[PDB]
Amino acid sequence: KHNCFCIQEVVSGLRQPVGALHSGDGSQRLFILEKEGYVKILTPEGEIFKEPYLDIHKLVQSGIKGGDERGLLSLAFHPNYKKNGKLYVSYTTNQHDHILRVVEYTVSRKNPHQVDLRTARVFLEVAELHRKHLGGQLLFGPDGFLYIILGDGMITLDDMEEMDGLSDFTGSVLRLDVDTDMCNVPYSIPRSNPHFNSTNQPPEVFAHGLHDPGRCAVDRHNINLTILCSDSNGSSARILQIIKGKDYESEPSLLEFKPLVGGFVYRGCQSERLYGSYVFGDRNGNFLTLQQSPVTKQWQEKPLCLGTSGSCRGYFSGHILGFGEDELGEVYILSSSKSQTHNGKLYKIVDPKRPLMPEECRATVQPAQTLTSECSRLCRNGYCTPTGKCCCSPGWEGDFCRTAKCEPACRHGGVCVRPNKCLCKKGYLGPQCEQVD
Ligand SMILES: O=S(=O)(O)OC[C@H]1O[C@@](COS(=O)(=O)O)(O[C@H]2O[C@H](COS(=O)(=O)O)[C@@H](OS(=O)(=O)O)[C@H](OS(=O)(=O)O)[C@H]2OS(=O)(=O)O)[C@@H](OS(=O)(=O)O)[C@@H]1OS(=O)(=O)O
Ligand SMILES: O=S(=O)(O)OC[C@H]1O[C@@](COS(=O)(=O)O)(O[C@H]2O[C@H](COS(=O)(=O)O)[C@@H](OS(=O)(=O)O)[C@H](OS(=O)(=O)O)[C@H]2OS(=O)(=O)O)[C@@H](OS(=O)(=O)O)[C@@H]1OS(=O)(=O)O
Ligand SMILES: [Ca+2]
Repeated sequence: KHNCFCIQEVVSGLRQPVGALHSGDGSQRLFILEKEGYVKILTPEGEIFKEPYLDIHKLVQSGIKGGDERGLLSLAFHPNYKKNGKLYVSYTTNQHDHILRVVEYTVSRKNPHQVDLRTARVFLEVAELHRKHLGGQLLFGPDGFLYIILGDGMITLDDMEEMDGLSDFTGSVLRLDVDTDMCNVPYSIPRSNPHFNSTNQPPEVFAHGLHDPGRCAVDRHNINLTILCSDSNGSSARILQIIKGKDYESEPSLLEFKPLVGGFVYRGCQSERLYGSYVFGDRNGNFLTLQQSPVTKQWQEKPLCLGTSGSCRGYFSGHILGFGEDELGEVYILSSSKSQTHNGKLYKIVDPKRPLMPEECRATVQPAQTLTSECSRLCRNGYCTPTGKCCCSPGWEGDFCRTAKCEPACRHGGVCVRPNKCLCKKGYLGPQCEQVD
């Protein structure tokens, strides 16, 4: 047993952590998601900032029982967050049982370590009848589009035919183009989408037929895009390769051998031998590798063992709640135990055959800077699209929505100050300064 990997505790004191990811800005911050509705920052020196990066625990409806999937579900940073400060979160909230929101946020202009809560911009609201099979994973592909993985919500045919106003998004991989200059809608539909300009099915839907998906593995590489998801109907533990336009109802898995939390594609630097592997794990820490045959394109699973090497250990506390990836590509376990309140932990996966810092893995921290995009500076009245288009609130216009509109116009030298509000010169009265005193 010389081929094993091992697990290194990085931080503890977390409250039900569900995942972790970086923001791609060079700062090597790791953002840890906590189920009740928090996002904490872990610095590359290993400190957790006191102030959460994002606190939406009052907006978030979370569940005390473990099988209750309600809470904060996923987070994705825009590929160009370093310049536009855009991020996307999915979470459950109250309004029949609850609503699954996908919302855009922008980091604050003054503080690169805190989101501006005022910049919430709702993209989707998906009705939910039950508290399982939710999904919620947000991710960006090499194409630059935003993918959204939704489970079936345990919604039956009778539930949907009877109750109108159910979203029809449940059970689907949605693909959005968030880089729009259009102001009438929060996102535009990619033309590559299979139901683009098609009245029969929602244009957002990229694929469907998902039931209870885990965290899906996303490969970056060099042809197109590969997304592998675990799914368990309810036992029925299958793994699916996501392709455009496919219906995965009664679809076999890539594997017959053999519930899984999810998986990841290792693109880190610390392990050479693991580079490019698809890895999936269950809640108890049993891990497997998926290898595709270049010849047949069939998939095969092999076990991946953990073993102790010094303080890099072959075991960890509690159950795996989620996975993480840092800006260097290394991967993490998020686990929690019952016990006290904050018994959640962040662990790193380590290849003990290799140094912790091989020469080629060195990378200089570029500390996070405040936004400098022209839009964020000057877009006073309205919101900025991820492209930098300043979208005016009603009653405003100009390149950055600085000039208010007055219809009819202010008279006698009056100034249009706010929408349809005229500041009159002394001696002139009325809503447009039209009456002479
Ligand atoms: O089936 S699983 O192995 O994936 O387990 C997940 C289910 O755990 C439940 C019910 O499990 S059961 O009692 O064994 O039928 O939650 C409650 O029980 C488990 C028992 O764990 S065990 O390893 O499956 O035996 C508790 O976990 S444990 O800490 O005792 O290991 C649950 O706590 S938790 O899942 O760790 O958060 C316990 O709930 S509670 O935290 O004590 O309140 C179901 O989850 S629950 O209903 O949300 O509590 C899960 O099954 S479900 O069908 O998805 O509901
Ligand atoms: O321990 S549980 O079996 O309760 O697992 C927790 C989830 O089970 C529900 C519904 O899930 S399901 O039945 O698997 O589809 O509760 C259901 O199970 C118990 C039976 O207890 S038992 O010992 O596990 O058999 C019922 O309680 S009882 O009245 O039979 O004593 C539940 O009734 S109720 O839903 O609480 O009203 C029964 O629901 S049902 O027969 O399917 O309608 C869920 O409980 S609930 O949602 O709180 O009502 C649990 O899922 S949860 O949504 O995460 O809470
Ligand atoms: Ca999930």
